[PDB]
Amino acid sequence: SEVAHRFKDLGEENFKALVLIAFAQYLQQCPFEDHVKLVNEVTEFAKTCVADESAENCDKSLHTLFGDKLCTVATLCCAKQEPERNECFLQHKDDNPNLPRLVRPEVDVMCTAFHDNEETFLKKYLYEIARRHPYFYAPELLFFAKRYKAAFTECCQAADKAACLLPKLDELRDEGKASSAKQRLKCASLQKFGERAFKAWAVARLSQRFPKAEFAEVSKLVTDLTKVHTECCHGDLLECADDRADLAKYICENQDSISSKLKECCEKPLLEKSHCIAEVENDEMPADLPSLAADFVESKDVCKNYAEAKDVFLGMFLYEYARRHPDYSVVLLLRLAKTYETTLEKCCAAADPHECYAKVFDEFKPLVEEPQNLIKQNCELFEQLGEYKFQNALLVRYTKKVPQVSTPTLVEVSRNLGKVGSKCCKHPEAKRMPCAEDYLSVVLNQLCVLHEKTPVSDRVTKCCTESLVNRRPCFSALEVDETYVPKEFNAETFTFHADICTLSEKERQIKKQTALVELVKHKPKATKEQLKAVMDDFAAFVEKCCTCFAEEGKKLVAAS
Ligand SMILES: CN(C)c1cccc2c(S(=O)(=O)N[C@@H](CC(N)=O)C(=O)O)cccc12
Ligand SMILES: CN(C)c1cccc2c(S(=O)(=O)N[C@@H](CC(N)=O)C(=O)O)cccc12
Repeated sequence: SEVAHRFKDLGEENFKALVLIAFAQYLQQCPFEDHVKLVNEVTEFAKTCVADESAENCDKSLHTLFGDKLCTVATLCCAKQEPERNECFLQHKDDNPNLPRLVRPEVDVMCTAFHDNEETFLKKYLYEIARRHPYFYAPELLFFAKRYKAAFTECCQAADKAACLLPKLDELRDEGKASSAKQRLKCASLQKFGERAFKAWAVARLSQRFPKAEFAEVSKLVTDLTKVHTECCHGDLLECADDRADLAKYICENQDSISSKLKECCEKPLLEKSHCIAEVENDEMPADLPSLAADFVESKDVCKNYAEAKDVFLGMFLYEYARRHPDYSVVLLLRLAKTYETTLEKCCAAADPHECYAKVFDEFKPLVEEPQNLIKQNCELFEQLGEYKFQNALLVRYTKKVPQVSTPTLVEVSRNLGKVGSKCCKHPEAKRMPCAEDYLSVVLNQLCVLHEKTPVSDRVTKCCTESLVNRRPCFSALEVDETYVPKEFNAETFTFHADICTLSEKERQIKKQTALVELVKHKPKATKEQLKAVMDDFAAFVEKCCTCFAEEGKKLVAAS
């Protein structure tokens, strides 16, 4: 009995939480009550299987049981069976659920509702998040919940609760988005490009993290990490949590053979331990490391070793180059790896292989400099413009690259792209590239998945599917869509006045930024000067007006 199996391993508290998340991720539009009803009904069944491990259906698989339970309400896929039935659900998860934005009541209410029923208060939290982030790494969602519970347990019992709660809540809201985004990239990678692509990502990443680890150790880590993520992303949340639990147990036992930063991590509670390992900083780089050119360029057995086991061999190259380059982004390491593999592939067939692949590190020169130069440039501009203006610049730049993309998606992505400047430009040259390049992959993957829903730009499709590690370069190369035909003006498409006033400060920029997009979709060929000009005026119509809706706005459309 697979269910009984897992119920024991995870206990009841987690089992309940994990199944609530799975449901809230498969049927994101269903009310809280229904999921609650199904979790309990499901939980009871689990309890009876613990006893008689042969009580009617305790033999069935998790999918079967979860499927049948959801179909008792999903009729608000179910026509299919076991394999097809599950895949169906997976293809219908929605990255952009049009749910009502969540609004936070007065601190007073939250505290009362928390104190009264704590288990309910926390379940609805997990519920709200899971439905909005159908791919959130389940195991980490429990860490946020515990961290969420601590916020209230401490603040609701203090002088100025609000001053205590709000900040801590903000911090969580953000980090949750970051976490959700990182996770979305791992799943996309697994689902769209295959496990080979995720493994490569892992080797490079863990190699940078655990420089001291021997190649076969990392490989061991990579293989399990892959299973964990493969399972969470496919919805096998219980087995994900389990395997994720083992992996942490393992990593802590074998500490010394891995990294010397895993100390602080391995002496705390499961959840906290897991989160700690996953985010552990890189380990100090080994003292005496032979130059790479030794076994990978100069040696004359390259093609032989490549022929025998291209996988392991290339795998080794990645590990070696990565372990000593924590100043490189994972994506740059995968590009280099791809360039090396391509070189051997051709060189090895040639007459004198050695002569052909002897200058491979000169092929790397351009690949390493491109990111550095791009980053150096963009942080300069950033420091000169500030976050807001910098976001505006990217808004214009991106709308010109892919005009078809919907305004809400352009606004969301450009704003996130701007945040990369705030998060990374502060770090020193040394840590900029991992920060920047890896962050840009997460944000451009957001654009790619939101776009995969309703595709309107072949230039976006091509950059998103041609290659995973080259997405950023593909997008950066785009300039302005020359075949794009401008759009006509639509009165209501630039609509507002006073209702925008009650709106927060940020809610206002997101209003001027939305207009800016619309404007460029109208005047593609316009210039940085013009827009920057017509922009200022936009503020005016906000202060003046704040019926001027129609009046002050008429003097706006005219001048526009
Ligand atoms: C604790 N065990 C089980 C782990 C779980 C999830 C990710 C882990 C990672 S990781 O490198 O994938 N860490 C991820 C973050 C994450 N939460 O997945 C990253 O830096 O992109 C390394 C080592 C252990 C991990
Ligand atoms: C760290 N920060 C400042 C950035 C460095 C390099 C590229 C960045 C990009 S990007 O990948 O879109 N790169 C830009 C390059 C340019 N401005 O000419 C683009 O394609 O429009 C977006 C946001 C921040 C970036």
